Amino acid sequence: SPQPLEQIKLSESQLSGRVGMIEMDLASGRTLTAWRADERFPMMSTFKVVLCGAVLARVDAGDEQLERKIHYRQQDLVDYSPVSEKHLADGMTVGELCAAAITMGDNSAANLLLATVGGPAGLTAFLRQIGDNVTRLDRWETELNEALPGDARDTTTPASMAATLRKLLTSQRLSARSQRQLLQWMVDDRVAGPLIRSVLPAGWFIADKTGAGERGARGIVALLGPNNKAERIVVIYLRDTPASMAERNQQIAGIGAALIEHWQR
Ligand SMILES: OC[C@H]1O[C@H](O[C@H]2[C@H](O)[C@@H](O)[C@H](OCCCCCCC3CCCCC3)O[C@@H]2CO)[C@H](O)[C@@H](O)[C@@H]1O
Ligand SMILES: *C(=O)/C=C\N[C@@H](C(=O)O)[C@](C)(Cn1ccnn1)[SH](=O)=O
Repeated sequence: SPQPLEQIKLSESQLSGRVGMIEMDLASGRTLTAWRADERFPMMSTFKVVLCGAVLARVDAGDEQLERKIHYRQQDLVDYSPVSEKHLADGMTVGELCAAAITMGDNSAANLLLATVGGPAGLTAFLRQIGDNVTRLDRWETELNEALPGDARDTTTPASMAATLRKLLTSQRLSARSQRQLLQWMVDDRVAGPLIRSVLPAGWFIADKTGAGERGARGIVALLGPNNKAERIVVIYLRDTPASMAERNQQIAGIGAALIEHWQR
């Protein structure tokens, strides 16, 4: 494979869409690769990691418990709720909801959690409170995945998202236990995690949260690194491409391949 930046470019050429990407050292925040890092991209499902970071902040403050069981109704369900639809009789704990939202892509679980943090406005306020002055959530699932051209709603920038994820996972804004919990949820992704490992060379660590939207919107926020260590944060977003899901998946994987083949930078 070619150099990371050259592959990113090749991907835009092949997809006819915009690619946004940041490769950052998790421990220090050193930015290695940055492409359209300050441009807006729909967060799609990747917003759920930030969402649960806000939930954990409430837990740390004593205003929430991961054990707290929430009982909801069928009318509360939205499109795609593989886990939540199975618990209309017994409910789900806040912690279970975060696991379902992040590891299983459960949309209703996400909306329930979003309500606990003050909705889209509440999560955005949380982002502002941790120093992210760019990322914004405006809608709920599943409308937040609309990805209309030129629409600033429900967007982030590669640079903002990488910085925010790093803050949540390592800046000690969240308690030690909470940082560990957020990390384990990403490690436990059941949607793309297993597939990625199946194609990663031996020795490479992966933790992630992926997302998809309309007009070819696609994205992934991940932790990657050799020697089984979460060495770097890698954020990749795609938008405005008419390509098949398969090809969009292939292009993102291709960027990953370039990073893997040219890691020491
Ligand atoms: O010399 C480097 C490596 O080259 C290949 O590894 C290939 C692998 O066979 C392929 O499956 C993967 O595609 C990428 C697989 C992962 C896709 C998702 C990666 C994510 C990570 C998080 C951010 C977005 C990308 O590329 C690598 C690098 O060429 C060899 O098979 C392996 O023996 C060797 O160690
Ligand atoms: C967030 O994850 C956005 C989309 N996820 C879908 C996808 O990746 O294509 C899923 C198939 C879940 N979804 C309507 C989302 N109808 N199913 S999954 O792979 O997360």
